[PDB]
Amino acid sequence: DRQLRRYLAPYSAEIGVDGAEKMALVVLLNLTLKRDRVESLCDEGLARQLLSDEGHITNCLHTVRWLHTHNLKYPDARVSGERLIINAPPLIPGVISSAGLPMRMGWAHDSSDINLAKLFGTSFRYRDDSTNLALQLVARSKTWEQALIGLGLTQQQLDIWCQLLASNLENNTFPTVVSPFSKQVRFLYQGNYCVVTPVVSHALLAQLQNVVHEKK
RNA sequence: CCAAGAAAAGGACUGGAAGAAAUCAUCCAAGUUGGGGACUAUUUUCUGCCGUAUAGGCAG
Repeated sequence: DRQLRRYLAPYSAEIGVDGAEKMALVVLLNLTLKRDRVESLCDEGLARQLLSDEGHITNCLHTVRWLHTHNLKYPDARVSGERLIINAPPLIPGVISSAGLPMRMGWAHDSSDINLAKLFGTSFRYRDDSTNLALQLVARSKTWEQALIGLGLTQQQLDIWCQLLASNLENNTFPTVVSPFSKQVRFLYQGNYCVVTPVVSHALLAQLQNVVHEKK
C-alpha cells in the first residue's frame, strides 16, 4: 500500500516502530530501490539480499555526510559548499520559529541520492521520541543491532560501520567561507554594522506543509 | 546601508450545416376634506409748445 510510503515521507506525521524493529529494517532497506523494481517493501528475502551487498550499503553510508538541520541551497540549487547543523535558537515570546520544535534532519547533495539516502535519513518515533536509523546505530542501541545481525549482517561488518557511520556525523557542521551564490544583507547591531545571511529551517517548513492542509 | 546588485517570451490560424409551443379560461360589493385672512408701502414719470387731432413730432 502506497500509504506506507506516505507515512514515511518527510511531510507526514511520524509513526511508531516499537517492537517492530525487524520489519522496520526490511522496509527501510527496500526503499533504496527504484519503485519499478519492487513488488513489496515487506519481502524479507530481498532485504537479506540487499544487506549482503557491501557496495550498495557503502553508497548509502556515504549520504550521511550531507544530512543537515538547515538547507543553504533551498531557494537556489546553484549554491555550492558545506552543510549546516545547529540546535534551534532560544524561544522569543513574540516570534514564531524553530525554537518550539523537536530536532529533525534532511538530505541535499548531488540529486542522484534520492533512494540511497532513505536507508539512514528516514525518521520515525521510537521509545516515545523522534529518532532515525543512523542515530540508533551510532548510539549503540542493542535492540536494532540484534535485529540487524539476525537479518544476516556479520558482527565484524557492524563493528566497522558503527565507526564509519559515527565519523560522518562528527565534523563539517559549519561552512568554512561564505558561498558566492548566498544572500548577504547589512544593518546596525550594538552601534555598528553586521552582515546577515538567512537560511530555511527543515523542521519548520516540513511542519507547515501538514498544518495548512489539516487546519484549512 | 530595502531575501542586497543586473534581465525582450516571441513567431503562424477559417466552427459550420437543418427546425412549428399550442389549445381554453367572468374582479366584485359600499363608502361627507374643512374651518379664518389688507400687496402698498417714504413713493420719483411734473410743467409748456406745433398741430382739424387721446394721431405724430419738440422745449424745460
